[PDB]
Amino acid sequence: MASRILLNNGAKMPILGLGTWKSPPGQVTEAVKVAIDVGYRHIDCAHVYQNENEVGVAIQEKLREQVVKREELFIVSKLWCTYHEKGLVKGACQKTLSDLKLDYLDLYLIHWPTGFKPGKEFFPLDESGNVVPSDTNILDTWAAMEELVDEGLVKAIGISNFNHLQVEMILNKPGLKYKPAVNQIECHPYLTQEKLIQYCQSKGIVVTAYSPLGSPDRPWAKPEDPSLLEDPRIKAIAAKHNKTTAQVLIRFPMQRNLVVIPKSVTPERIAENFKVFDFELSSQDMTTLLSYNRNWRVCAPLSCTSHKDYPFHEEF
Ligand SMILES: NC(=O)c1ccc[n+]([C@@H]2O[C@H](COP(=O)([O-])OP(=O)(O)OC[C@H]3O[C@@H](n4cnc5c(N)ncnc54)[C@H](OP(=O)(O)O)[C@@H]3O)[C@@H](O)[C@H]2O)c1
Ligand SMILES: NC(=O)[C@@H]1C[C@]2(NC(=O)NC2=O)c2cc(F)ccc2O1
Ligand SMILES: [Cl-]
Repeated sequence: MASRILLNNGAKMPILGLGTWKSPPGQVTEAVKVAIDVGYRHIDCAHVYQNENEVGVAIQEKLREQVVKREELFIVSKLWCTYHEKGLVKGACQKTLSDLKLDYLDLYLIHWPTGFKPGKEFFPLDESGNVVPSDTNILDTWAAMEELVDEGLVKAIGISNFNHLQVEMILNKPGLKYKPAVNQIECHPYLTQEKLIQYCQSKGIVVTAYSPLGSPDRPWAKPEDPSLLEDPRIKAIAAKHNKTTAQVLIRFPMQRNLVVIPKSVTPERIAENFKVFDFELSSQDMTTLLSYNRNWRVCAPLSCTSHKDYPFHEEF
């Protein structure tokens, strides 16, 4: 396996990065420091996570320390839904850059296809709990993203949580200047995404798998929910390979030509999750893991399900 995948902007992206959603601000600086020390070169960030300043402290220290060069890092962040307004995109990007202590991002993603009313609240609601949309056409948001490339703020742009008709709309945008480099979507053995991934790869868009361990720390977890990490069938595949179940869950998307971004704030697990470049799942193992699909989707925000661009009503 190569450690990096070539994007349609000509840059190479590490196929393993560190996720940072839910990483507490008093733990994420150490987590990212440890991650860089143990070989991670890709960090997945977002303004909505409320921890970019602390991620940035870690990145900056490792750069200052000359543990790594900036060109060796691949830092990803995202444009939140309340900033889809072509006069807010640049400022949102710049705030992320300032917090991360960077002068460019390697990749900046539209976090969701759904624009929300601008303001202080990340999920502005009406009195019945429905998110308040913005009217901004996503094609217009895409044009705003393209400007960020042309201004030097970001090396690549992409999308997240876009369904295939939404990807297609971007690809069919009149006057499209830059194709999306990446679509970042939920993907794991219970939500295998075969249809959406084949579509994206056919267009040359790299897919990043989020929540690859099934997000056991998701705030809405229930004790009765499915558990990838506890699935005896996955544990058996892991045992056959002398690996952990997490290592199998990370290697799985890698062998589908995906990028994968497991989150941890536990130093031992950070180091564990990186030890996935020295074994191979067989094709039979891969097909077996794929067979576990159930369309079990953990990120599906109820408040957004009436938004006209909500992505998950479409089959894929
Ligand atoms: N684009 C989007 O809309 C979107 C949505 C969701 C996620 N994401 C991105 O994808 C990242 C990963 O997804 P996620 O955070 O939802 O969940 P995840 O990576 O599937 O799971 C994280 C959980 O697994 C635990 N864990 C990590 N390694 C483990 C191991 N070796 N053994 C046992 N447990 C382990 C972590 O615990 P500890 O931290 O306590 O070690 C944490 O509770 C996010 O952090 C974010 O960067 C993006
Ligand atoms: N419910 C959902 O699906 C999303 C998931 C999500 N996680 C993530 O990384 N991107 C998201 O948008 C998230 C993150 C937040 F900081 C706050 C809410 C939130 O909800
Ligand atoms: Cl964001």
